[PDB]
Amino acid sequence: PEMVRGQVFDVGPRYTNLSYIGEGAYGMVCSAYDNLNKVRVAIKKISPFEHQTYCQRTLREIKILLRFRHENIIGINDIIRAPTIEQMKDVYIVQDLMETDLYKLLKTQHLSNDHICYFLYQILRGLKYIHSANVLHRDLKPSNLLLNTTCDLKICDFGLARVADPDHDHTGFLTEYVATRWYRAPEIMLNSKGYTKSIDIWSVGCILAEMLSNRPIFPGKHYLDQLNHILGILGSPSQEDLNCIINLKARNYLLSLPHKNKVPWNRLFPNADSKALDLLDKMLTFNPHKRIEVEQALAHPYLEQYYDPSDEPIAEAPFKLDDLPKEKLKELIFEETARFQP
Ligand SMILES: N=[N+]=NC[C@H]1O[C@@H](n2c(SCC(=O)NCCS)nc3c(N)ncnc32)[C@H](O)[C@@H]1O
Repeated sequence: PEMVRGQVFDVGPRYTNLSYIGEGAYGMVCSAYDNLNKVRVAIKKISPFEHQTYCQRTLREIKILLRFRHENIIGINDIIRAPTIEQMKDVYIVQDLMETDLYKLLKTQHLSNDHICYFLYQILRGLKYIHSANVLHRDLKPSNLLLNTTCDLKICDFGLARVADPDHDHTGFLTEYVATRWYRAPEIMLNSKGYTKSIDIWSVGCILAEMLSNRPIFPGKHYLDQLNHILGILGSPSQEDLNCIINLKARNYLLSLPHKNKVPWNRLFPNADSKALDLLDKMLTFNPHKRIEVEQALAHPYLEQYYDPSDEPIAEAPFKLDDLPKEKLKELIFEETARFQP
């Protein structure tokens, strides 16, 4: 077995000639030559079995990606692990090798309006399929948008996903922790558990804004700062929008704030396509009930060059873990990965 920076990759003999790509809290990513398909691939080594939460996220990722089949969602080509549960300490997920991701790309590259439009279309096309399966991604951000050398875009990392549950979405003030901070909708801090599809649309709007300027639009410095940045640009919510917040602690917090004017999108983004900014405004709408939904976004004039509902497929059947000990989760991961044995 070849090693990569102290990490053994028991991926042979099919996968050889490894190179380090990235690393995580219990995972490392490498590129490797697939000796069967005669192409280099990406492989992530996961070692989740000592920690229940890691097992949860691993099972979610595997179960969702194995059930989804869509051009704008990363597929799992192969899963490598030991032949028995007793011997299984690591799991290796094999995917198509993607040149970069949108986070890395935006560090150094400005995007043409044509690339912004194409990327946004692909994000929303993939998200339509996700949402049609009654799944919420719940952590959309540039680093979870993979890109290959021809700028095909594929959504990845479903470890934080959930089945939508809008009837149980309401909660109290300053309790919830959904998505990555900069991409987190205002209602997460106010009264939402992040169980409705509108959480993902907000994140896409944040990504669109970031594509327009290469800077995060709402760069909160910590959890409590995030609402400051959102309200600093959107301005004070209307009476109607406040009336939709029945929770008194959340509503009274907003009422306690001084009046703030909206910052016009075209002053923040003076180079941007006006249709892009119209769509941005509809995705970054404060009230989640008024926020545009994924199929409306696909139909927006900004995306008219690409929009084709007959070529924007949905899932064949929707999905319809917190209490399970890590031993049961390991057994489920073993069972879910059996199809690749061997
Ligand atoms: N460490 N870490 N993670 C972040 C780094 O790894 C890169 N990355 C990922 S992360 C999604 C995942 O866990 N996939 C499981 C199979 S690798 N997928 C990639 C892919 N398919 N092709 C090329 N690079 C990929 C990501 O762009 C960053 O460089």
